[PDB]
Amino acid sequence: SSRTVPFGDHETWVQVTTPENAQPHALPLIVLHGGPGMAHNYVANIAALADETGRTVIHYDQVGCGNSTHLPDAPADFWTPQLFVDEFHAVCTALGIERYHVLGQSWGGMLGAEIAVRQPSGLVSLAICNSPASMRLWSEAAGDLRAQLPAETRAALDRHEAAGTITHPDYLQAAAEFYRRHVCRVVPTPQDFADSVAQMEAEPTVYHTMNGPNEFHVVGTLGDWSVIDRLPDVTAPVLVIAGEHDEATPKTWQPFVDHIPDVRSHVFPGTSHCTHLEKPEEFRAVVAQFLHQHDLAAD
Ligand SMILES: [Mg+2]
Repeated sequence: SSRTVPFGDHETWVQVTTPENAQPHALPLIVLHGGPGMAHNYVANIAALADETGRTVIHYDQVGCGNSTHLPDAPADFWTPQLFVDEFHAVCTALGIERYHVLGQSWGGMLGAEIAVRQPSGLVSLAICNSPASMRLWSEAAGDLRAQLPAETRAALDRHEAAGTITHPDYLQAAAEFYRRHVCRVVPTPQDFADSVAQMEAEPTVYHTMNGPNEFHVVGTLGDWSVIDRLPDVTAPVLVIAGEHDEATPKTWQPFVDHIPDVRSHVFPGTSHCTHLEKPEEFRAVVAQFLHQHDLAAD
């Protein structure tokens, strides 16, 4: 079931998946999508956790994308981590959720960290899935992964970027290969992922503004982003998930494991950025162990 909830003057669309056999003290899980502006669709399958673990799972579309209010006329400086933090708490309040687990994927994990560093009273645990701790590290990682590509594929990327011919078929092929190795290794791209991308391309305000149109580097308003100096303030337990071949390489998420006081990590072999799509059952099994551990602690 689904509805909109108020966030200021806007409407945030939420979806609630209830478990078939609700377990005692299994606290609700709020799933944060990435992009930004990608909508919930690509992380829809994480709702399987409701039946698998006996808890309620909540998805929503962050304001400005998907099924929520579109604001193409907002000034560019409207779109900030603080806005989405405020929205998050507005969703929890309207649904009457006091104590909760958060799982965020890509930008969703960045947003998860922004939520956590602020020490909200209701946060029981956070799962950061496939996320960098700074854009600086994210960019360094892109260069490292390009250095690891076959020489032919790297040459096409380097050569066409240098010339500006970034719609040449060689570049398009080489960029798609990078995507298939490091973003989503399932071919064809899962329809849930395609659906996120389609809605974003139809109305790309949030994604274009915050991430930007550049294939490999963030040139949008997130270009300078970092949460590293606030990570010592996280009081919630944190699980850091990444893929073996993730564009979120180990150096990108190292600050989370180095600076968050209560933290552990899990790296999935044979997966990349969209682990939840590439090995859905394995991904959810690891998440389920973490959620359960902290259900018990909260109780
Ligand atoms: Mg404008």
